[PDB]
Amino acid sequence: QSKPWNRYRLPTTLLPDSYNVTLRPYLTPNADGLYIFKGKSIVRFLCQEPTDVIIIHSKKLNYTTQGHMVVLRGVGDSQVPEIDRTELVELTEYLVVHLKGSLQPGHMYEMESEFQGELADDLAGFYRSEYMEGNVKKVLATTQMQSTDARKSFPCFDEPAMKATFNITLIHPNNLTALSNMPPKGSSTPLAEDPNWSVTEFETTPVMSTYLLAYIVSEFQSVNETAQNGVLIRIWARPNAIAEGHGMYALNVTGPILNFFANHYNTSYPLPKSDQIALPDFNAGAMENWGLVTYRENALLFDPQSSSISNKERVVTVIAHELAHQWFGNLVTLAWWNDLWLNEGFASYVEYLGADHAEPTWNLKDLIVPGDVYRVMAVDALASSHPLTTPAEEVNTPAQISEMFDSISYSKGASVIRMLSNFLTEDLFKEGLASYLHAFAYQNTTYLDLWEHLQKAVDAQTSIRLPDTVRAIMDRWTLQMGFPVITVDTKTGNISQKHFLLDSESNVTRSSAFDYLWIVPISSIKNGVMQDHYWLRDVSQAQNDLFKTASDDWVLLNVNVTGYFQVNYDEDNWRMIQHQLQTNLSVIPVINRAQVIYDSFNLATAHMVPVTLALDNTLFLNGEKEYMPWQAALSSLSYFSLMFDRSEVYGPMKKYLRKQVEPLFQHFETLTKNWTERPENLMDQYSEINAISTACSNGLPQCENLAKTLFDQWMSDPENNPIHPNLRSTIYCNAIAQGGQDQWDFAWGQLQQAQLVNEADKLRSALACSNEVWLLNRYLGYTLNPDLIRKQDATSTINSIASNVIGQPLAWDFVQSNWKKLFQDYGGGSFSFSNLIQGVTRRFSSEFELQQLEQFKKNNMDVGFGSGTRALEQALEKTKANIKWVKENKEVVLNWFIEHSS
Ligand SMILES: *[C@@H]1O[C@H](CO)[C@@H](O[C@@H]2O[C@H](CO)[C@@H](O[C@@H]3O[C@H](CO)[C@@H](O)[C@H](O)[C@H]3NC(C)=O)[C@H](O)[C@H]2NC(C)=O)[C@H](O)[C@H]1NC(C)=O
Ligand SMILES: *[C@@H]1O[C@H](CO)[C@@H](O[C@@H]2O[C@H](CO)[C@@H](O[C@@H]3O[C@H](CO)[C@@H](O)[C@H](O)[C@H]3NC(C)=O)[C@H](O)[C@H]2NC(C)=O)[C@H](O)[C@H]1NC(C)=O
Ligand SMILES: *[C@@H]1O[C@H](CO)[C@@H](O[C@@H]2O[C@H](CO)[C@@H](O[C@@H]3O[C@H](CO)[C@@H](O)[C@H](O)[C@H]3NC(C)=O)[C@H](O)[C@H]2NC(C)=O)[C@H](O)[C@H]1NC(C)=O
Ligand SMILES: *[C@@H]1O[C@H](CO)[C@@H](O[C@@H]2O[C@H](CO)[C@@H](O)[C@H](O)[C@H]2NC(C)=O)[C@H](O)[C@H]1NC(C)=O
Ligand SMILES: *[C@@H]1O[C@H](CO)[C@@H](O[C@@H]2O[C@H](CO)[C@@H](O)[C@H](O)[C@H]2NC(C)=O)[C@H](O)[C@H]1NC(C)=O
Ligand SMILES: *[C@@H]1O[C@H](CO)[C@@H](O[C@@H]2O[C@H](CO)[C@@H](O)[C@H](O)[C@H]2NC(C)=O)[C@H](O)[C@H]1NC(C)=O
Ligand SMILES: *[C@@H]1O[C@H](CO)[C@@H](O[C@@H]2O[C@H](CO)[C@@H](O)[C@H](O)[C@H]2NC(C)=O)[C@H](O)[C@H]1NC(C)=O
Ligand SMILES: *[C@@H]1O[C@H](CO)[C@@H](O[C@@H]2O[C@H](CO)[C@@H](O)[C@H](O)[C@H]2NC(C)=O)[C@H](O)[C@H]1NC(C)=O
Ligand SMILES: *[C@@H]1O[C@H](CO)[C@@H](O[C@@H]2O[C@H](CO)[C@@H](O)[C@H](O)[C@H]2NC(C)=O)[C@H](O)[C@H]1NC(C)=O
Ligand SMILES: *[C@@H]1O[C@H](CO)[C@@H](O)[C@H](O)[C@H]1NC(C)=O
Ligand SMILES: *[C@@H]1O[C@H](CO)[C@@H](O)[C@H](O)[C@H]1NC(C)=O
Ligand SMILES: CC(C)C[C@H](N)C(=O)O
Ligand SMILES: [Zn+2]
Repeated sequence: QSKPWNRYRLPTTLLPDSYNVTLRPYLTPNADGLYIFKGKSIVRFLCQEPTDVIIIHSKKLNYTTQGHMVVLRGVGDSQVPEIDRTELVELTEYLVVHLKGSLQPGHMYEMESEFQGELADDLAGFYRSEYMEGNVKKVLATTQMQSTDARKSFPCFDEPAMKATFNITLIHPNNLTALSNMPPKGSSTPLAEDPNWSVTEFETTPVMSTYLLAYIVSEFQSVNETAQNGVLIRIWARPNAIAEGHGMYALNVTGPILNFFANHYNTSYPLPKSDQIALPDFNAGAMENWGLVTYRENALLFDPQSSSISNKERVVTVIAHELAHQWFGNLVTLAWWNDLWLNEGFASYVEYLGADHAEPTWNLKDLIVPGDVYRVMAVDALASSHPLTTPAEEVNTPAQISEMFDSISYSKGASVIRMLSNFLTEDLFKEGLASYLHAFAYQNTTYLDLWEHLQKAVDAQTSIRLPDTVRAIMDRWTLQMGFPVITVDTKTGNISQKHFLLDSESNVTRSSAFDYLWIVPISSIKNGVMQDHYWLRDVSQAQNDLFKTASDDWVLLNVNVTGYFQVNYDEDNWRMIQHQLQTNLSVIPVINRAQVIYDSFNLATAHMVPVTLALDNTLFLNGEKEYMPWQAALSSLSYFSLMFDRSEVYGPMKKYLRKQVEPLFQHFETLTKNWTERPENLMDQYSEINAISTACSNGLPQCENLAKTLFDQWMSDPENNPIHPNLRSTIYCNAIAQGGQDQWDFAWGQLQQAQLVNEADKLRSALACSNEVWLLNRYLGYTLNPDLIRKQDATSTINSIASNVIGQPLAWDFVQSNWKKLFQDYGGGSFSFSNLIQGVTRRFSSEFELQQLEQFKKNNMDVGFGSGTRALEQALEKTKANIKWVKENKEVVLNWFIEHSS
C-alpha cells in the first residue's frame, strides 16, 4: 500500500461539519516589500472510519500555532488522541497530523491552527490587487479559490463535495469595507490590540464548497437595490467608477435575471443578498462565489458614452452566466472536477436564457450558435479532441483539474445541453431540472443524476417520445469526442452519419465505445414548412421520405442548429436552397441562412463539397440584412483573406465583397438617417457594425468617405467625439489608413490620455492600420517601451501591426531581430511568445516563407522560446497546411471571384 498523504484525493474517513476562519490582510508591505496575511481557523469534523491520521489541504501557509502546527480537541465529551507530529507534504498539498491513537466513528473533533501566507499579486487564494486612483497606488485584498486554492488561504478539506458551513471574520483597516459570501452580523467592532483595525464577522454560510468562498477588503463603494422579496442586490466597484454611473447597467439587469432564474429553476435564490464586484485586471474573467461574484471591470461595468452594444451584450450575458451558477453549481455541486463540463456547460447555455429575460428584444438566444456551437466545432472536428466526460480517476492533480476548463467543457457542454433541452422541450427539461435541484440541494452530483431526473420527467408524461433512454442518448454525446456530419441524398431520402473531421486525411486514434455513431435528433424544414421530427438511430445509414424531394422542392435539416451536427446535401438540393435564398430568403430561418454558410465552408475544408459550392452559398448575401448570415460569411472568409491578400486573388475578392455589401451599406445609410441614429435592437446593430467594417476594409468609397469625414470632424473638435462607439474601431482604422502623421499623431495623443480600457484598445488597434511603412516601424519601436506601451499590451500591439498587410514583413522582421528578449520579458511578465508567434506567422503560406521560419528556428542555441516553444512547432506545421491549401485552392478561387464580381 502507499501512504494516504502521497495520494492526490483525500481520505473519506473524516468529513467536515463547519469552519471558523479569521483572516487579516496586511495591505502595507513589511518593507522588504513582502505583503502578508494572517489567519486563524478552527475546523469541526466528524470521523466516519477509524483513523490515526488527519489529512487536510494546505498550500503555501506557514504555521505559528502554539505547539504542533495544529491543536486538536474533542467535541462535547469526546476524548482525543495526542498528536505524534505534524508535517507538510508539498507535492499533494497536505497538512498531515499523525496521531498516537485512532479517532472514533461518530465522534466530532475540532482542529485549530494559526498561520500566515504571502498576500501575493498572483490571483490565487487570498491575494492582493494593486491599482491607481489619481496619484495613488491602491491595494485591496480579494480571493480566487477556484479550483484548488481555498487551501492557499486556510487549511481545509478542499474538495467540492466536502461541503460545510463557514463562519468568516475579517480583520481589516477601520476605514476599509469588508465583504464576504454572507452579510455582516452587525457593525464592525475595533480590534482590542490595535483600534486602527476593525473586526467584521459574517453570518454563517449555508452548507457549501470551499472553492466558492470569497472575502474582500477594499475602499470600494456600491449602488444598491432591494428586490421586492427583500433580497439585497449591490454592485461594487472603485469609488470613481461608481461616481461615473458605470454600475447602473449591471444593477438594472441583475434583479430581473435573478428573478428569471428562481422561476426557471423553480427554486428560491438561496441567499439573503447578492453582491457583484468589479475588480481591475481580474484576468480570470468572472467567478461565481456564492453571494459575492467577482468580475473583471469590463465584464461588469458599462459606460454609455464610450462602450459599444457588443460591450453591453458581454455584461448582461456574463452576469447571467455567473448568476446561473448560484443554483447550478453552488446549490447543487458536481462531486468532482471530471464533471466540470456539466456545470460550466450549463451556465454557458442558460446565460443566454437569463440575459434574454433582461433584454427580451435582442434575440440573444440566437448568439449561442456563432458564439459556442461553431466556435467549439472548429476544435471538436479535430483528431486531437476529447470527450466531454473524463473518468474521475484520471483527474487528480491541480494541473489536471485546470485542464478541465476549456472550449469543450464550456461551449460543447452548452451546445449539447441546448440540444437536450430542445428534444425534450424546454418545459420538460425544466421539470427534470427542478426535480434535480430539489433532490440534491446542498449536496453533490454526477451527470448521471441529471440524466435520471430528466428520465423521471420523461417517464411522467406521454407527449414526448424518445428512441432510447436519456442516458443512452446523452452517452453518445458525452463519452465519445467530436460530432457527425449528416449527409442527405434528397433524390432518394437516404441519410447517413460519419464522424466529422476538417482534415480528410487525419487518423483518429482515440477509440470510441460507439464506433463514432450517434443517436441524432433531426428537425427539418421543407419548402419553408416545418416537418415532423426524426431520430437517426445508431446506424451508418438509414432512409426516410422526410428527406426525399421532388425536383423543384427543397429540404433543409437541423432547424436553428439546435443539434450538435453539420449537414451536407447532394448538389441539386444545395442549388434549390441557393435559389430560394436568391428569390425569397425569408422562407428560411436566419440561423439556418447562417448554417448553410458555416457548414459548407467546413465541408469544403473536409473535401466533401467543392470550395465553389461554399462560395455560391455567399451569393445571396447581396439582399441579406441580418447579422448572422453575414457573420458566417465574414468568419469563413477571414482565412481566405489571410491566404490571399498578398496575391492576385485579392483584387477579385475585394471587388466581390464590395459588390455584396454595398446594398447593406446603402440600407443602413437610409435606415440610420444618414448615420445620425443607430438601429434599434442588438442584431441590427451588429449587422450595421459588420457591414461598415466589411465595406470599409474592402474599399467601398462611400465607407471610405464616411470614415474620413467623421475622423476629420473629431480632429476639429477633440473633446466631442462624433463617432458612435459601435463604429469606432472601423472608422478609426479606415481613417488612419487613408491619412498620414496628422491622423496618426492625433490618435496617439488620444491613446495616451484615454482613461478607459475598451477605448484605449480601439485606438491601439487603429493605429496599426497606417499604410506608411515608417509609421508602422516607429510604432513598433514604441511597443517595447513601457512608458509608451504597457507590457501586457506589447505583443497584442505587435500582432495588430502584423495584421496589416504592409506591417506583416515589418512585424516579422522586428520579432526575429528582438527575439533576444525572451531573456528580458520571460523576466518581467509571462508575455505570451506563443500568441506573438501565432499572430505574426499566420499568413505564412509559401515554401519560401517555410524556409524562412525554419531558418529562424535555428537560433535554437540559447535564447530558446519559453511559452511558445511548441507554438513555433504549430507554426511550422500550420504553414505546411497553408502551402497545401493554397496550391489546391488558388486557381479555383481566383476564377470564382473574377466571375462573380461584375
Ligand atoms: C466559532 O466562532 C463562534 C463565534 O465567535 C464561536 O461562538 C461564540 O463563542 C463566544 C465565546 O466563545 C460566545 O460569546 C459570548 O461569550 C460569553 C462569555 O463572556 C458568554 O456569556 C455568552 O455565551 C456569549 N455572549 C453573548 C452576548 O451571546 C458566543 O455565544 C458564540 N457565538 C455564537 C454562538 O454565535 C464558536 O465557539 C467558535 N467555534 C469554535 C470551535 O471555537
Ligand atoms: C514562510 O516561511 C519561509 C521560511 O522561513 C519564509 O521564507 C523566507 O523568507 C526570507 C525573506 O522573508 C527569505 O530571504 C532570506 O533571508 C533574508 C531576508 O530577510 C535575506 O537577507 C537572505 O538573503 C534570504 N536568503 C536567500 C537564500 O535568498 C528566505 O529565502 C526564505 N526562506 C526560505 C527557506 O524560503 C517566508 O517568507 C514565510 N512567509 C510568510 C508569508 O510568513
Ligand atoms: C437602467 O434603466 C433605466 C430605466 O429603464 C434607464 O434609464 C433611461 O435611460 C435612457 C437613456 O439615456 C433615458 O432615455 C432617453 O434620454 C435621452 C436624454 O435626453 C432623451 O433624448 C430620450 O428622449 C430619453 N428616452 C426616454 C424613453 O425617456 C431615460 O431618461 C431613462 N429612463 C428612465 C425611466 O429613467 C437607464 O439608462 C438604464 N441604465 C443603463 C446604463 O442602461
Ligand atoms: C458557525 O456558526 C454557527 C451559528 O452561529 C454555529 O452553529 C451552531 O453550532 C452549535 C454547536 O454545534 C450549535 O449548538 C448551534 O445549534 C448552531 N447554531 C446554529 C444557528 O446553527 C457553528 O457551530 C459555527 N461553526 C463553528 C466551527 O464553530
Ligand atoms: C484610510 O486610511 C489610510 C491611512 O490614513 C489612507 O491612506 C493614505 O492615503 C493618502 C492619500 O489620501 C496616501 O498618500 C497615504 O500614503 C495613504 N497611507 C497608506 C498607508 O496607504 C486612506 O486614504 C484612507 N481611505 C479611506 C477610504 O478613507
Ligand atoms: C415551483 O413549481 C411548482 C409546481 O409547478 C409551483 O407550484 C405551483 O404554483 C402555481 C402558481 O399559482 C399553482 O397554480 C400550481 O397549482 C402549483 N402547483 C403545485 C403542485 O403546487 C411552485 O410554486 C414553484 N415554486 C417556486 C419556489 O418557484
Ligand atoms: C455527496 O452527495 C450525496 C448525494 O448525492 C450525499 O449523500 C446523501 O447524504 C444525505 C445526508 O447524509 C442522505 O440524506 C442521502 O441518503 C445520501 N445519499 C446517498 C448517500 O446517495 C453525500 O453525503 C455527499 N458527499 C459528501 C462528502 O458530502
Ligand atoms: C439508398 O439506400 C439503399 C440502401 O438501403 C441503397 O439501395 C441498395 O444499394 C445496394 C448497393 O449494391 C443494392 O445492392 C441493394 O439492392 C439496394 N437496396 C434496395 C434498392 O433496397 C441505395 O443505393 C441508396 N441510394 C443512394 C446512396 O443514393
Ligand atoms: C428559430 O429561431 C427563431 C429566432 O431566430 C425563432 O423565432 C422566434 O420565436 C419566438 C417564439 O416562437 C418569438 O417570440 C421570437 O420573437 C422569434 N424571433 C424571430 C426573430 O422570429 C423560431 O421560432 C425558431 N424556429 C423553430 C422551429 O424552433
Ligand atoms: C494516416 O494513416 C495513413 C495510412 O493509414 C497515412 O497514409 C497518413 O500519413 C497518416 N496520417 C495523416 C495525418 O494523414
Ligand atoms: C416571402 O415569403 C414570406 C414568408 O413566406 C412572405 O410573407 C412574403 O409575402 C414573401 N414575399 C415574396 C415577395 O415572395
Ligand atoms: C477560473 C474561474 C474564474 C472560472 C469561472 N468559473 C468562469 O468560468 O468564469
Ligand atoms: Zn461558469
